[PDB]
Amino acid sequence: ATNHNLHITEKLEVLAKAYSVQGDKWRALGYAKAINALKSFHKPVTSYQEACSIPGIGKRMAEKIIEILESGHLRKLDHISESVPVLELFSNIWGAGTKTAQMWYQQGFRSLEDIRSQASLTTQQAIGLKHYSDFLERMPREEATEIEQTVQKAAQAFNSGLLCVACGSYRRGKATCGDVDVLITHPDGRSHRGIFSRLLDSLRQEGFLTDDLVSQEENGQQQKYLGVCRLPGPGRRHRRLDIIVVPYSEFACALLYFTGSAHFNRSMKALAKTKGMSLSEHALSTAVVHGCKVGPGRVLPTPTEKDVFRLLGLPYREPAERDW
DNA sequence: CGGCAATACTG
DNA sequence: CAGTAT
DNA sequence: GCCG
Ligand SMILES: Cc1cn([C@H]2CC[C@@H](COP(=O)(O)OP(=O)(O)OP(=O)(O)O)O2)c(=O)[nH]c1=O
Ligand SMILES: [Mg+2]
Ligand code: NA
Ligand code: NA
Ligand code: NA
Ligand code: NA
Repeated sequence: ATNHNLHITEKLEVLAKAYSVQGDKWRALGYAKAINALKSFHKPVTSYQEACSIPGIGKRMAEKIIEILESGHLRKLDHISESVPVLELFSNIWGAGTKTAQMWYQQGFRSLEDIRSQASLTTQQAIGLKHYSDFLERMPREEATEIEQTVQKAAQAFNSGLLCVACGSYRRGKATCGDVDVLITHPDGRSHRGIFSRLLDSLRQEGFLTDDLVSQEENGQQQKYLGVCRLPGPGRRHRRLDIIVVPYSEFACALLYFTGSAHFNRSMKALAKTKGMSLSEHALSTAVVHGCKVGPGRVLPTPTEKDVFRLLGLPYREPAERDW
């Protein structure tokens, strides 16, 4: 798939990112969908009218697209606040979002050294800060493989029947991965229970897990672990690792969800909603139960990812095609 | 105009 | 709840 | 930002 509009999307993304770090999330979501619509266009966009014929692109977006197309630049970029580069730096710290970045900025901080020496940091943020560079670079697929295998071997050592699947960008076939997303379950529908505690303690013992970010181990029904790992050996960097354990009945929906992409997911969930259904990482179900939240819908059994697509009347897409 | 995915921890 | 995260 |  060749993005015939790279010259466009490249500029649009700078703006999209600017709105994002400033907290203007809905406006930023709009650009993202516009940007993906452009990447998927069969040819390079050649006119305002044609740009408008594309869903996700309105008059405002079309103006910018044509300006970039015809001038090779977007003047709006020259007007982005000088605070944006700083807000981006701060929000690049895992555990710190736009609100925290803003707070730090207002306090006068402008560099990571400022944050290290004077900023108030949450436990997660302190970990995000010390591993800033490690976490910012995307690791080579080869390393993600090693990480995934490390987790699989440690788990299967407890039960060879356990299925361990690297999801996220690794599953979508990317060449580099921002982190490693591992999903675990068991066909018998019960042997997944209790694996969390044993897996984490096992990986901690061998020194693989170096820090925890999100992990409620007081909960035996715990399904997610967000932490930090590091392969043994010389020169290995620290990497983000997410581990999810789910009962077999939720395997298809968990696999679908954690494979993503994030945009592919919210788009698919939105489609589900229009068909009177609701899609979570747990299951596809009938429309959730005046005009208010209450009870979950009835679950629609889905043994495989294909089943989810089928019940949604959507053509099936391999993981590599959910790159959105 | 209001909605924009559905959900899971932390403190 | 506010914030951040998947 | 866009859509309905
Ligand atoms: C953050 C986020 C994530 N997801 C899903 C779908 C993706 C997986 C993994 O997320 P990740 O950030 O690793 O992304 P990933 O695709 O693995 O890309 P990286 O290489 O990790 O950045 O979770 C989502 O539905 N909504 C979200 O807001
Ligand atoms: Mg990932
Ligand atoms: Na359109
Ligand atoms: Na962050
Ligand atoms: Na992840
Ligand atoms: Na947080």
